[PDB]
Amino acid sequence: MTGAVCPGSFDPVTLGHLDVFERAAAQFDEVIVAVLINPKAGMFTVDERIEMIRESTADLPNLRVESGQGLLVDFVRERGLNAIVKGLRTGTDFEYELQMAQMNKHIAGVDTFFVATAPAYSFVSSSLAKEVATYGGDVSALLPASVHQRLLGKLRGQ
Amino acid sequence: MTGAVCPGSFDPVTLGHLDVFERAAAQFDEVIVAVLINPNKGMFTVDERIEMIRESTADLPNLRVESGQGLLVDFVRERGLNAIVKGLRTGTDFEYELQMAQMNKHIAGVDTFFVATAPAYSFVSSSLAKEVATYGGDVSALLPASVHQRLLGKLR
Amino acid sequence: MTGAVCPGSFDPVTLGHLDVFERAAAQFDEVIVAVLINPKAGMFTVDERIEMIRESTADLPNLRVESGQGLLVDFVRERGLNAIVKGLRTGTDFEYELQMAQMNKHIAGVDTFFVATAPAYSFVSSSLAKEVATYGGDVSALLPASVHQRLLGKLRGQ
Amino acid sequence: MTGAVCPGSFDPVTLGHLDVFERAAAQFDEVIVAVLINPNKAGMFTVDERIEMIRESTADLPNLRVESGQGLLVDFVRERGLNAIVKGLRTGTDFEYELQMAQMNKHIAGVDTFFVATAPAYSFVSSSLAKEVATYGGDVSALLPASVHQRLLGKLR
Amino acid sequence: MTGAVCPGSFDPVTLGHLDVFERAAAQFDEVIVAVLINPNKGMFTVDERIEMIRESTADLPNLRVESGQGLLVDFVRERGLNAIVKGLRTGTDFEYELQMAQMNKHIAGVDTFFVATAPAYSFVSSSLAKEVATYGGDVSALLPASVHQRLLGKLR
Amino acid sequence: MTGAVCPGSFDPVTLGHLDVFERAAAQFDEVIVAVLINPNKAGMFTVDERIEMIRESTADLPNLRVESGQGLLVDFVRERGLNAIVKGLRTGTDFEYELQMAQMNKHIAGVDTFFVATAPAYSFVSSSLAKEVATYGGDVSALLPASVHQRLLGKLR
Ligand SMILES: Cc1ccc2oc(=O)cc(O)c2c1
Ligand SMILES: Cc1ccc2oc(=O)cc(O)c2c1
Ligand SMILES: Cc1ccc2oc(=O)cc(O)c2c1
Ligand SMILES: Cc1ccc2oc(=O)cc(O)c2c1
Repeated sequence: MTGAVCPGSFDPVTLGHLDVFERAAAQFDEVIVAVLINPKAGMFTVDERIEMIRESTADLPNLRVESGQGLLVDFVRERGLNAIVKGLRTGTDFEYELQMAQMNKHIAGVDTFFVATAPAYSFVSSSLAKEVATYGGDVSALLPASVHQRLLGKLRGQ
Repeated sequence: MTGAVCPGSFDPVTLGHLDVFERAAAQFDEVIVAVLINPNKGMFTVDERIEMIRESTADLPNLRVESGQGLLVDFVRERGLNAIVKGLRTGTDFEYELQMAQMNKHIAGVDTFFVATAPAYSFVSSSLAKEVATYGGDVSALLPASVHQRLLGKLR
Repeated sequence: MTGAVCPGSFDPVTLGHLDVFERAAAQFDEVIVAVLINPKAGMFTVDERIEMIRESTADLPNLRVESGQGLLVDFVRERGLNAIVKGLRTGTDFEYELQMAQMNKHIAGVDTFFVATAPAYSFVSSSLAKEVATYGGDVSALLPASVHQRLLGKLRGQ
Repeated sequence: MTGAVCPGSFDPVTLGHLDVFERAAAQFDEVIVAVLINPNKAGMFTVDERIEMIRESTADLPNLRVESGQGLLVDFVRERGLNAIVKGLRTGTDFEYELQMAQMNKHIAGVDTFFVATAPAYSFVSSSLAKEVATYGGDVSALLPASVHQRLLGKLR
Repeated sequence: MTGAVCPGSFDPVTLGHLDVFERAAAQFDEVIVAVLINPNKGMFTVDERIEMIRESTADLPNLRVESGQGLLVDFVRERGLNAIVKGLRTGTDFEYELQMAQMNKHIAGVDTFFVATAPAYSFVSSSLAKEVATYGGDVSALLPASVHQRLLGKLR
Repeated sequence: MTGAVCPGSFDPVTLGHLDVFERAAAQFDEVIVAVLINPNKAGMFTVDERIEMIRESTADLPNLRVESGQGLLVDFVRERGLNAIVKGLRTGTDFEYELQMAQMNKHIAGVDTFFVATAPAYSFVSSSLAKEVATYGGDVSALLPASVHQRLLGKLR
């Protein structure tokens, strides 16, 4: 009965995120992707972000996607789990991630496992992908095909 | 007669800060905790922050608490000192602290000494403590008792 | 059927290592502690290192201890697994750990999950503990009680 | 026909930036300083002021020119027939963010990024920290070119 | 006429090194790869290392390969240049590279430009490649073809 | 009666070390430079040579003295009735290892460690890199005190 939670805002989900989802799903019996509700409203609504993740994780039967707000550790514990799996990329503020991990262990006994994303997906972030795409750069190799079309949709209607 | 200034916003003071204050007070004849007034906007007023620090440092007779505005090195030099003691924790932007230390030495001849807080208090920050408490997380092991009491009152 | 391998030389095992073992054992169905055979001979023989780990992990029923040499990924794969759990402490060469993790994923498809050890055990390493103990410093709070007595035994016979 | 672009907001240019400009000009046939403007956020100096301050402090570098732009840096670079960026490193540089941007810029446009550490003397100055210190009266005159220092004090007063 | 030196032991040259050589050769009129002779002890001789690099850089007409001993900045200045191009990868000790760059500028006026290797080649190093291959791991995607062939021969 | 210990192997002392000594002496009533010796590995200079080179370059600091030792630094500190260490930071410092040692030293002996960044001008010198550069003829004379430079060249020849 093992399980982990993969948290983020995923605005939008990238192949970097998907890589981490896949590895978590391969090593734990159950995975929950936790989508942050946090009113800065990004580019996509929470429902849009959930849909894009669900579309991209259809081949992962033991993964589900749910939104949450408030403490991540509450999200995790209320589902009977006590592990978080967090991806590392180029540009990750790792010191802040370590601070949060130690706090989350202290207040709720939740462990955090870090995994580095694949080199190919190591320089994409949701923010940098949006920025580049806004100015006409090609990020199609860095996002799930579906996500990519939706992004083009939000820009070419702004 | 030696001396150092321990600067910060302390909104609120944490056990991480207190550990650093204690070590400064043990190693310098005089310590001044400098509480930043930033009119560009916290949870506690400057007077409340000063009072919380005084409560937590009651056993440190050579330490005093004062508010300050503007350039830290002016605050330091105006009190006849030229040393700053700054704590390090998990999540400290140390490269930025180093930049500021080298700047502060250049513009005023003020030295900065860094000390790592104890491992037990190394992941608390004023910001993260407030964030956790807001959502009902228990940070009472990470703050002085009087601070935790006031924090609950501000949220309730 | 989940599982992970916790690698190291463990010369000797510390409470930092034990903390990581406990977390791995709490989140995976099966854990193997892999003790490196690598002729620099340390302070303890491989058998001594294994014994000290077994003594300290008696309350972890799903953990076992085995020695290995050669590629870690071969050790992992030959046991039907493809995950490593590695602890982080103060003084960990994380950049080198990241390099090895990406190489190990490339050559064998093995994932590496990193977890930070508890703040209390974050400044102990096998090397620093031996060094301090050699010169008469008290490291009793940083090592399993058994390990501590064995260490005193190897120094007070040198 | 070698060449590189040295990008930044230069609000204002510092001696740390000039050090990097000088090194780039010594090592590439032509250097273009790219003054990158966010049309949605004003800084302290206007684009013409920024360019004037850079020109005045680079008059001894005959193979360097200064131009403004916005949008993608790699478009600015490729439109001038170049494909190299030279970026300085200082104390407080977010190097991981720079690396992320360098890898992204290579991926989307094939443009290379070369990093060079600025001289130790100029390694703790940044435009933002210089402005902050000067705002409260601190002496930053040794860290900025003459073309900048009193213009800065003028803005603040 | 611009130019730079790309230094290393290259024991053996990797695709990480080659990526950096290619970028240097694209941006400078002349590039010299400087192969370190260290009489304090590798797997390949200097002649073998030079030959492996030449095979891998056959398409780069403005790049040449030479061995060198002693101070890198002397090697650079003796060839009428004053720039070094050094690659960064995962596991690079960048603080030490920065120290050496500042030293090299101080003692000889030589600039050092750093470039990150491509993500695909970012975790290979000569040392880790040899270590993995010794135990039968497949690093053929990380080395030039001719290099991988020789490596197998040295181990067998 | 404040005081601190400044530890190192000082083989040889550099201007980066002297900068730190000077700052410690300006901020503590007494400073002891601790020349820590490994009885199992000789360096370039003998302990008496190391101490002589430090004394000659610190003659203007009346509240500083120099002593050698071995074993645990915290024992050296506590035997002099002190409980503070002042350690310099430079480019290339393994800061994580220093932090590990500082936390261990607090744990086992209650001794505090204060870190200070050395001046930018002296931030890239280390004893080992100075020796390596000088070995192959590079000019390190601006990075070492006069008490050191020609003694170093003497050892190498
Ligand atoms: C409840 C919840 C869900 C997702 C989250 O994702 C994050 O990246 C950070 C959070 O604090 C978080 C919290
Ligand atoms: C005048 C004053 C007082 C306290 C401070 O505290 C800080 O953390 C940063 C400052 O610049 C500062 C300045
Ligand atoms: C086969 C084996 C076992 C344990 C190990 O432990 C390590 O820390 C590093 C290794 O490469 C390793 C390899
Ligand atoms: C003369 C020479 C040639 C190649 C080198 O390569 C290096 O990686 C470091 C050196 O100091 C060096 C020196």
